[PDB]
Amino acid sequence: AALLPIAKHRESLLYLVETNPVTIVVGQTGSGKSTQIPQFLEKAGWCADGKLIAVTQPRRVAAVTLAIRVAEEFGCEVGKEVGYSIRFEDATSESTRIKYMTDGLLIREALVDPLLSRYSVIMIDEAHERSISSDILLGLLKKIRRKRPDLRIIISSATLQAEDYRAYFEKASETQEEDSSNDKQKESIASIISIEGRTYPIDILYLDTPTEDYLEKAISTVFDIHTNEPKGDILVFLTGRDEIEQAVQAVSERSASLPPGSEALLPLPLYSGLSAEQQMYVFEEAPENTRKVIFSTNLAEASVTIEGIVYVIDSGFVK
RNA sequence: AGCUCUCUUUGCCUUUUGGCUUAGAUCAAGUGUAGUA
Repeated sequence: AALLPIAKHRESLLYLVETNPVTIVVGQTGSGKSTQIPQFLEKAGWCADGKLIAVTQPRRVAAVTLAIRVAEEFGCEVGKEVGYSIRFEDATSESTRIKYMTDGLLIREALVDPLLSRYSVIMIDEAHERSISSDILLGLLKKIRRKRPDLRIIISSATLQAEDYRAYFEKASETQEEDSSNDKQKESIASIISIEGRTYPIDILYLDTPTEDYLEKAISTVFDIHTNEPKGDILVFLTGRDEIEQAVQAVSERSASLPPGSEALLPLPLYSGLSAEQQMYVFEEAPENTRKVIFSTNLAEASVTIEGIVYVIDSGFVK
């Protein structure tokens, strides 16, 4: 946990969240923002007054997995110190301080608490995913922050459009223009803090011509990169369930015709409505003299992180 | 060198195709999905 770049800038983000009303953090998923920032604010002592910290997530399985991960890292049980709430599932308690909430459920709790007086800082992680409820939380937190400046707001930005986020925090309102008569300096209500990540160098390869049928060149790319390059788990991002079904059937039929004595290929699908067995098959690592070829839809992006993956083929289409 | 029973081979066909014409004429077919939880 100490090797994450979020630990090196912990004092800077603590200062910016204690001083500025809103601070926008820029960093990609995997640098430890969502895993350590609630831990950093808890260790700073933002829950000593019985006040809570909340993390507003767009995805549900991602919320559950990050809840159990941070509960394991913190050494605490789920729901008694670090808890979560997804739709019709509220693992929370009075002693719980760190909250991983569905943003839609914080709409439904904004039907309960008007000023959000039960929470100290509200943060929107991976805000460029841009759910509807995240944006309407942004609007209502802007209104409440005009109404109550005591609470704090953190926004996690993937890239430069945080500046546009920054734009959303200079145009506050129009009633303040009547009171804008003094020559005081415009205080930095919104600030930006840099926490980078760490990724290995990745080679990008394109095509000289536009592809004809991305399924057939996807599987032919899979078999060519299996034959040529050394061991590494091949992953492809396809679009929809019938496409992954056709891909796994095609790679199974071609692996039936592969010459013996080489590395075998294990076809694996990744969907949203998977059962426990094949999902665990994807999660468990490749056997001896076997290379996993995993065809995935939009789960391996941010929702569920799979490890030991070297190759990735982009179909260029998302539903 | 018989008579019974058993088995094999030979014989047997024993439920063993009951008219006609322009082969009498004509003959494609419901739907199969599933970014995200």
